[PDB]
Amino acid sequence: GAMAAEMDWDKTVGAAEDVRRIFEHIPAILVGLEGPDHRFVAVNAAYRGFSPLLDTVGQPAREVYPELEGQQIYEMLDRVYQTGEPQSGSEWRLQTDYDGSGVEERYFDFVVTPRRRADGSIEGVQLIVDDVTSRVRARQAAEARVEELSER
Amino acid sequence: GAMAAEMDWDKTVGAAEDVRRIFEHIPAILVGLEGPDHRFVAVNAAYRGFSPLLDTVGQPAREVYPELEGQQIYEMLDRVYQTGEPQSGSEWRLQTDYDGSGVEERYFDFVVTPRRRADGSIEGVQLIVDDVTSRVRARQAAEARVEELSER
Ligand SMILES: CCCCCCCCCCCCCCCC(=O)O
Ligand SMILES: CCCCCCCCCCCCCCCC(=O)O
Repeated sequence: GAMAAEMDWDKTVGAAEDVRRIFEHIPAILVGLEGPDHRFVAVNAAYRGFSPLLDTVGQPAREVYPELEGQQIYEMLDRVYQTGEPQSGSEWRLQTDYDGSGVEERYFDFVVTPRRRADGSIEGVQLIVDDVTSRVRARQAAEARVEELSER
Repeated sequence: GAMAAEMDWDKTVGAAEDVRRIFEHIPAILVGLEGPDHRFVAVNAAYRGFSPLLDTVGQPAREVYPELEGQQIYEMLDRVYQTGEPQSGSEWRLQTDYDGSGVEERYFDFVVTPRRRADGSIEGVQLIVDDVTSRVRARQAAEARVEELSER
């Protein structure tokens, strides 16, 4: 059959206002960024609940979490934006100020992909993030316990 | 300070067209459902790629995956929609036809939450889903391997 005509977004994805309300309430940290400076363009309630430091969308990510410039993150995002090669991480240990209580260590699982405009050029990136800090800490505590029982 | 006025969605979440584009391309299976019949209202490329059986949004989920009526799923969704109590699952083993190749077993991690309208009443639910079938099968194969090495 002939190649499919342009996507009918309303039918295939959902109406824009509905999709925004659902995105806002998806029970996972979701983030969309745009342009070569990785400006926040979409963030949901989960994101803002875990990291309430972001005011309105629009800022380059580096201005919100500058310490991550020492931890490969913006170099990584650049690569995705430039080459289109997606990336993921399992339990990446990162240190920055997430909620205004001070710099701290958190662990993250994530997947990041590029986003293309109609002509095929990359306009930004988006990610799912899982804050696994408490789960890593629980695993560590459980290991400490079995270590202690086995030693005594 | 006074209570905050109504959310400025454009500034807090993102512009509706932008947010829909980002939702569509989030590297995770995302699904929003509306009303007491759990009608699909938002689905992304990841969802449609893993389960290409859905045509346009709008159908009750039960019509697409009817077998799951034998596997607690619609009773679970009803509970979330009725009571507002969110639910999650780790490696739930479910059998239905996901891609038109026939009924098969898949394993899922998920989180499902309700979605409220302005007056506080629940208008639907939404979920993140992680298809963990291949990871469960890999774990099983690795266990079978250590079992066999230890037995010989
Ligand atoms: C924030 C820049 C995007 C880079 C994505 C790499 C994955 C690490 C996520 C760290 C960003 C801040 C974490 C936000 C939510 C949280 O602390 O759980
Ligand atoms: C399909 C709507 C019901 C949602 C209820 C529980 C979510 C876990 C079960 C997901 C079943 C559909 C899976 C589609 C994507 C895939 O097969 O990876």
